[PDB]
Amino acid sequence: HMKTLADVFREALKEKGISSIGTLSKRFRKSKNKLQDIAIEIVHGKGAVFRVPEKTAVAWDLNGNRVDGSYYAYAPLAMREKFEPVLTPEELREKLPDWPYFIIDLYHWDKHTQKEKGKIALQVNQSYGLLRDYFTGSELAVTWANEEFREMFHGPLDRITTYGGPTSEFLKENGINEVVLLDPWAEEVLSEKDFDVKAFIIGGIGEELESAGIKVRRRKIVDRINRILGIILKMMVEGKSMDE
Repeated sequence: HMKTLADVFREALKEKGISSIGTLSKRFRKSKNKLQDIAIEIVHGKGAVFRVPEKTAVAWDLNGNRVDGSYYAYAPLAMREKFEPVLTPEELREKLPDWPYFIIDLYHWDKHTQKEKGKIALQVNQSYGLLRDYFTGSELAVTWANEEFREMFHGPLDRITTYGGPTSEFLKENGINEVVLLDPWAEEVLSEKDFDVKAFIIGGIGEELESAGIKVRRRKIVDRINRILGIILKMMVEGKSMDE
């Protein structure tokens, strides 16, 4: 039921009458979802879709299938002054739906060993990788972000949401008064009825939030932060039951 970035990008292209798109930067070789990867570059301001004077050597239709070349192609903004812009970073941003935040809370960080800190940092990087395959990647939010985590984290800090303060203040800054807290000892299993909530806390407390005025839905999954997230995204986006 929930749209992906590629769905939003496809519908934006279809709305403008564009049936296939090529690329001028060779940075998309070995790509599972071409439209998702193109949309990611655009939504982060790296380039746009342009009309080009000559047909590309190859293109992909709106289903991602390789077709003959197109008169429309992605290019970086470093090649902007030449061609007609057709789908800009600004146009695509305005069509994004209000996707939920996925929060990794880093209070308790200084309580882990150095090996466990490394495992956490890797899992947060893998969680960003998942979210940039479905949404923009900016839905990943790390609260209580410290410099040690930033040194250990090897992903793009400019694309994930990082917050120096507590989870409750991050939520209040963003007008979120109700969250799902992934808890393995919760009595209620996560279900489709929980997918209207605007934030999911997937890593890292519940009492802390509730004393701060946040409604907390304790929900369990039937482990690694990125595994948890991947299960949630398959439920929300692909409509799959938890058995997947």
